[PDB]
Amino acid sequence: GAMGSMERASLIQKAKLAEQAERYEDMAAFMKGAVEKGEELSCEERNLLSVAYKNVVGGQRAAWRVLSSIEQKSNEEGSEEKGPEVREYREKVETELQGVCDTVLGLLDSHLIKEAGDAESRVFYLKMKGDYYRYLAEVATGDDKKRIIDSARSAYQEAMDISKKEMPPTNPIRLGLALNFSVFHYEIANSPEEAISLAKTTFDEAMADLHTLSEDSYKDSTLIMQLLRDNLTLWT
Amino acid sequence: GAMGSMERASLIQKAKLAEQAERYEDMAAFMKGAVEKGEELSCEERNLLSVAYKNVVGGQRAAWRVLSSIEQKSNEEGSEEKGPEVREYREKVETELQGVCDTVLGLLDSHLIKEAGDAESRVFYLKMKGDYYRYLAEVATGDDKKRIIDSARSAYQEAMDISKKEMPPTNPIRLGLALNFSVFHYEIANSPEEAISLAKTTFDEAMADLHTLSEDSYKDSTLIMQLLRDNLTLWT
Ligand SMILES: O=C(COc1ccccc1P(=O)(O)O)NCc1ccccc1
Ligand SMILES: O=C(COc1ccccc1P(=O)(O)O)NCc1ccccc1
Ligand SMILES: [Mg+2]
Ligand SMILES: [Mg+2]
Ligand SMILES: [Mg+2]
Ligand SMILES: [Mg+2]
Ligand SMILES: [Mg+2]
Ligand SMILES: [Mg+2]
Repeated sequence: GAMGSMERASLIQKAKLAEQAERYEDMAAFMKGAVEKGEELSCEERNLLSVAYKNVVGGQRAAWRVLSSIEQKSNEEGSEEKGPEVREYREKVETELQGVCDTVLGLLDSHLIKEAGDAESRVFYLKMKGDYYRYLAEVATGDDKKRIIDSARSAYQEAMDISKKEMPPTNPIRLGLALNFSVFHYEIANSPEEAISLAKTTFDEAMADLHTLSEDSYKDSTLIMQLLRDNLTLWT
Repeated sequence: GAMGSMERASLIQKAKLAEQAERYEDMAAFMKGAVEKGEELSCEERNLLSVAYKNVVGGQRAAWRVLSSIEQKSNEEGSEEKGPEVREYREKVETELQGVCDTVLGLLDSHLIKEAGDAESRVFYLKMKGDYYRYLAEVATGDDKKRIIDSARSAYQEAMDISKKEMPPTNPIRLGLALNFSVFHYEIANSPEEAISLAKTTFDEAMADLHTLSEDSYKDSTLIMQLLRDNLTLWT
């Protein structure tokens, strides 16, 4: 552990500085170090962890998509062969992406999830587990892919079950979970009808609970409701 | 050398793929490997080297500026102390930036510059040498800073002398060199009058040579002339 000699609070402070500097690889390493101190994470600290790795893996996913599309064009009728380079480099990026996902999943399994007893922390971590298996699924091929997809589905489902019992329908954690599980259904599981039904039921049940919220909470919830509606517009 | 086992042509191909994927750290490592094969670089290959390291160091400069400004606020009248973290992290980024600059300068010195006999390659490499000493100067403090500034000035000046003898006034390499040397004068050397005079003389002498150019070359030259005029507007 390269961050083993740095104070937990210093790691959190530096993660925040790295976010400001848009240094997301540094931010992720600092938050990994904070997690490995072994104490539970606060709401703010959980969000820092999520922001850091979402940005890192997002860059890798974008690059992998560019490279995979070049690779697929290179393996089409009428292409003159270029040799192994495109495949090799896509494999390099893919391997780096898988390693980031494995790192996050390792943090959740050792030992964030098992110590998370409150609904807000447990749903948050289980949503993350679903997300990073979903990113693994995006680059997986074969039976391989089926066990990874089922791991994503299981994590999302446990998170959904808890959120429906323990959180109101406008809770932003609950809404963001349903948003991402709906994307899983549409993009990974080949279940567009399940995706649309989940996004619609989630939107409608939040709409009916908005009257209970303050102005600030209303803004938080309607923001994510708009993302659900954007997807339904794209999907229907 | 981690790229010692990869073919030169494969390194160039992968640099181009990395550019497409906006993976500039990879692009720079691939081009470093290509340079270390020991053969001279073509015009296209020189541009790939420059693009890669400009993007890498640009990210570091942007982050260093964010962190240094936070550090300066933290050391002002009325700030409550936060401890060593801001300084430590700015120093980390600074050290990483200096290492990238040192790497580029090492490639130029071993042995790109000494083998560059044509005006287009020699001016290109000497401009690069001025640029990466200028980036070192931006974070340097003290006497330290004076020797680094003089190294930047010397490189830019040798490049200017060659470009004035060997290239027409609209040559994009010559124009980009004059642009960057003018920025050196304004931002590093505390010589705004020298900056303005150089940018104005460079613009006016290119304007008078535009009639000699094709439509495509006219577009290339006027693009950089606009950058010179943008700076003069900012500076006067
Ligand atoms: O189509 C997508 C999906 O985005 C969404 C949308 C809604 C919820 C979650 C995600 P997700 O957790 O990010 O998938 N693209 C995102 C992307 C892809 C490549 C690089 C960077 C970002
Ligand atoms: O003020 C500048 C100077 O830009 C110019 C302008 C004209 C010529 C060269 C440069 P330069 O070789 O890039 O300095 N900002 C650039 C920057 C700073 C931080 C991060 C990324 C980019
Ligand atoms: Mg301690
Ligand atoms: Mg693979
Ligand atoms: Mg249902
Ligand atoms: Mg060979
Ligand atoms: Mg220093
Ligand atoms: Mg003069």
